[PDB]
Amino acid sequence: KTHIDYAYELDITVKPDSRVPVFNREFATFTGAGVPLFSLGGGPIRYALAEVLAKFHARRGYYVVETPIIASTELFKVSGHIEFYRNNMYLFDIEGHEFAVKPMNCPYHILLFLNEVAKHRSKLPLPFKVFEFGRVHRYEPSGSIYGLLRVRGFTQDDAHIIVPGGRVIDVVYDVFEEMKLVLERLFKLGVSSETFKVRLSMSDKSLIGKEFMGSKEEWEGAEEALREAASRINEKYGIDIVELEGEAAFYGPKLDFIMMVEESGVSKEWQMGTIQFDFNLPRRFRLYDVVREEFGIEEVYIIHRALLGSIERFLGVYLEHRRGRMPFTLAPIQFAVIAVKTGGEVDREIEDLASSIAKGLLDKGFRVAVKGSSKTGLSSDVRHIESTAKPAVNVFIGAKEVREKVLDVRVFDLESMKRRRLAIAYGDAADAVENLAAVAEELESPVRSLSGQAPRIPADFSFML
Amino acid sequence: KTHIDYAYELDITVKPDSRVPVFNREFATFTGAGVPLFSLGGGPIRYALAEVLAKFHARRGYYVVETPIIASTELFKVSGHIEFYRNNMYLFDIEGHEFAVKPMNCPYHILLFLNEVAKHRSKLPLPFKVFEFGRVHRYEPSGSIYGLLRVRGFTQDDAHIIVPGGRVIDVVYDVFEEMKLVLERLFKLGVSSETFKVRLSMSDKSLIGKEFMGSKEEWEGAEEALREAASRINEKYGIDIVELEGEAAFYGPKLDFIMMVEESGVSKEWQMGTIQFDFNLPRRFRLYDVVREEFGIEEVYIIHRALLGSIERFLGVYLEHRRGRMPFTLAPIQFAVIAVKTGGEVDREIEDLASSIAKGLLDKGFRVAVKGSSKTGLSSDVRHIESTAKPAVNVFIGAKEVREKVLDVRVFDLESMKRRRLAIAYGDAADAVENLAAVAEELESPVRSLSGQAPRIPADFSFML
Ligand SMILES: [Zn+2]
Ligand SMILES: [Zn+2]
Repeated sequence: KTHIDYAYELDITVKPDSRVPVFNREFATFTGAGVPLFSLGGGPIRYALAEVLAKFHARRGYYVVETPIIASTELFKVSGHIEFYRNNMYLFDIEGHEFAVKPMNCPYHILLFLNEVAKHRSKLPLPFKVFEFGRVHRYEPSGSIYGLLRVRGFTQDDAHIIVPGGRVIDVVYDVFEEMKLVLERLFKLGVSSETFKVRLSMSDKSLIGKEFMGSKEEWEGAEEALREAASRINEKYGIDIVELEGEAAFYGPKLDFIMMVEESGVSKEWQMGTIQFDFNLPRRFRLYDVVREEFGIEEVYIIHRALLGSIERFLGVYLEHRRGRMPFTLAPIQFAVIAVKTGGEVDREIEDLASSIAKGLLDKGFRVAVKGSSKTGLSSDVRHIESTAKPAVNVFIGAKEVREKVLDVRVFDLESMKRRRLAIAYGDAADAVENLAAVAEELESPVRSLSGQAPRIPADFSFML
Repeated sequence: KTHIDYAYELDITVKPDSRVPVFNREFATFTGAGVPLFSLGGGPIRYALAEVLAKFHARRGYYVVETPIIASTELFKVSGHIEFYRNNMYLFDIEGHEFAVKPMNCPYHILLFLNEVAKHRSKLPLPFKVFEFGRVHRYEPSGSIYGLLRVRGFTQDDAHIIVPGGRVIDVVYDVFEEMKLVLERLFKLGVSSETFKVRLSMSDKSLIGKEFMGSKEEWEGAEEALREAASRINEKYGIDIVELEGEAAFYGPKLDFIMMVEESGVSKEWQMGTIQFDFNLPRRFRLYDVVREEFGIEEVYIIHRALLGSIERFLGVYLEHRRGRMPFTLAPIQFAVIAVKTGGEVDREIEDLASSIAKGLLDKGFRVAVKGSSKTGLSSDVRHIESTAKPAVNVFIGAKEVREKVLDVRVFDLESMKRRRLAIAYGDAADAVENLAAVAEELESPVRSLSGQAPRIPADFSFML
C-alpha cells in the first residue's frame, strides 16, 4: 500500500487509472498525467490546510497573500535566467505576447514588496514577511511523474522574507520554530534529537564569483546566519546539524528540514521544507538599491522558505508514514457513527440515537459518516471501515450503549497507531453531542494554538461506509 | 472614483499603471493586462472569502472541492463543442499533447460525480451538490479588459447540482435562498421587493431541436421548475419576476439574480449569479444513462449555479456601490487605533493604552492599524484615513479617553453610510480589548450564521495609516 492507495481509499484523490463509468476510459485520459484530482474527501482537507497555514502565518507576522496564476514572461525574464528555466515552464500566447503558468510565487511576492515601498516607503517594517498557499505548475516528463510526489501542478506553503543583517539569525531560527510547531501540532509528528536532522548546503569559497554568484561578503553573512541559527537549534534540541561544502545553489546557501524515519526497520530521510538565500533576486529586482535608498540598510538578505514544501508531496509521504491515518482536523471522516442493530425493538432507540448524534455533530460543523451495522455484521463492517475509510473517531451505538447510557468511542492514537477506547456517558442525544464535541475540541486543541480557530468544514460522508 | 481607485487605496490590488520603484515601468508590463494582482490588504479578503463561502456551502449540503487548474483538452473535447470555445481558451503543449488552463470547473465537477458513482453507486445521495471557490482563465482581448469587471483570470463561487425531477423546484428555490443569505449577511445588502429582480430566460418553443438543443420534455420540465420556484420567491418576498422568451442558452433555460440600485438618482441593474440548466452535459458525459442505470431515475436535471458570479467583478461593483466601505469581516483594516497626543505627560498613558489595545486586538486575530496623531493634526489625519484606508472601526484614544475611562469608538454604518459613535467603558487595557472584541463579535454575528466561524486573519497594517 502506497499513498496512491490510501489517497484513493480515503477519497482524497481520484485514481488516474480508475475507469470512468460508461466511457470505460481511465480518468487520466481526460485530466492528463501528473495532474492530481482531489476528490470529495480531499476537498475539505485542502480548504482546512489553506486556512490553518494562512492563519498560522498571519499570527507569526507574515502578510498573507494570493498572487495570480498566470503572468507575462517579462516577469520571469527579470527574475530571470529564462533561457534555462523557460524549459520547465508552460508557455502560451495572448495576442502576440508570451505568458506562462506561474512556476514560482517569488517574483509576484517581490512586486508586492515593491508596490508597498512605492506607496509607504520606510513606514513598511522590516523584516518584511509574505506567506502564500501558492499554486505552481512546472513541466515534468511522463516518466518522471509519481503519485503525489512528482506532479505537474502542486501547492507550496511558500513565503519570502526580506530581513536586515541585524535580525537575520533570528528569522532563520524562527522559521525552524515555525516548522516544528506545524509538524507537531498539525501533523502530530515529534521533532526531537532522535527524529530530526538539519542540513546546511554552503559555497565552495574558491568558486565565489563563478559557480556561486555574488560577493564573498553576501555568502559569508548568509552562511554564518545559518551556522548560528543551526547552533541555537542544536543547543536547544540536541538536533544534529550537517554541513555540506559546495552544495549550495548558485544564488545562495540553504538549510533543509529533514525528518528521520524508520521502517521495517530501515532508517530513511523524509525531506520537508527549506530556507533558501538568494543573491540573484535582490540584484535582478534592484532590492539592494531600494533597501539602501529607502531604508538606509546596506546589509539585507532575501529568503525563500517553506516548512512542508510541496503540500501534495508532504501529504503523500505522510499517508505512507502513517498508513492512511490523518490527524482529526484533516481526516476526511471525523466521526463515524456505527449503529449496531439487533433485530429487536431496541433498534428504534439505537436508530434514533445514532441519527440524532449524527445530525447534531453535522450541525457543530463536523465531518460525519453513519454506518448501519448489526451484531453479526459488526466485525466485518469495522474491518472494512478500518482498511478503507479510517475515520478519526468511531462511535459505536448498540443495545448496551443505549441501556447503560455510555457511548463506546474509539479515537485513533497516532503515536501508538492503535484505536483507544473511551467511555462517554450521556443523558440524551444532545448531551451526547456536547460530550463528543468536547472530545473533538481536545483533539483540535493543538490546531487552535497554531491558527486561533480549528476549521469545521462539515460533510455527510455516510455513502462511503 | 471607481473600484480601481478604491481597490488601490484600500490596498486590495496593485494598480496596473502604478510605476515599479527604480524600474520606472508600470506593474502591468511585468504582469500582463487583465491579470489582477491582489496586494497585502486584498490577501486576507481572499482567504476569508474562500473560507466563509466554502463553510457556508458545506453547511447547506454541498460537498466542497478544489479541482485542477490545468487539464488535457480531452476534458473540454468531451464537454465539448471545442471548435468554438477553443477560442476563449489558453492552450499549451506537453510533450506533443494539448492542455488548457481551465476556463470552467464543470467537467472536473462531473468527473468527481462520476468517480463517486463508480465507487459507491446508488449509495451516493441525490441531489448531488458540489461547490468550489474556483479559479478560471479565459482569453480576453486588450480592448475588452476593465478593472476587476472583465479580466483574464478570476474566481467564481461555482457549484454544480444533479437533482431528480422530484426535488428540482426546491433546489432552485434554495439557491435563491442561499444568494439572499450571502448578500444580506456577508455583504449587508438588503434583498427585498424594492431592491431585487429575478429574470428568467427561456426557449422559443418553435426552435427546440434547432437553436435550442434537447427535447421538449427537458425544456418544459426545466422552464416549469424555474416558474414555480420564481412564483414561490414572488409569493414570499413580493420580488418581481421577469420572463424572456427565446433568451435561454442553446443548452438550457436560466434565472439571473439582479439587484436594483440607485445613483444619483438613476435606477441601474447589478447582475450577480445565475441558475443555469444544461441539456448538453448530461448527454456529453452520459449522465442520463448513468443516473437511469444506477439510480433508476428517468427525470433528472444538471445545474450550474453561482450566487455572486465572478468574485472580482462582484467585488468591483460592491466597491462602487459602497464607496470603498467593506463589511467588518472583509475590511483590510478592522480596527484603526488612533492615539491623539497632546505634548504633555498624559501622552505616556495614551501611548501605552493604544499600544496595548493594538497588541491585544492582534492577539484576538484582528486586522489592526495604529496611527500616531495629535490634537491639532487629528482633523487632517482622520480625513486621510477616511478618504483612503476606510477602517471598519476607528478607536480614538486621547487624554479625555484615558481620564474618563471611556473609549470613543466609531463603527461605520453601511446602511446610513456614516460613522456611528459608541462609548466603550473600560477599567484597563485588557478590559478595553475584551469590550472592543465584543463589538467585533456583534459585527461578525451575521457571518457566523452563514459559516459557523467568522475568519480572523490578523495583520498589523499600521504602515498604511
Ligand atoms: Zn521563492
Ligand atoms: Zn458550470
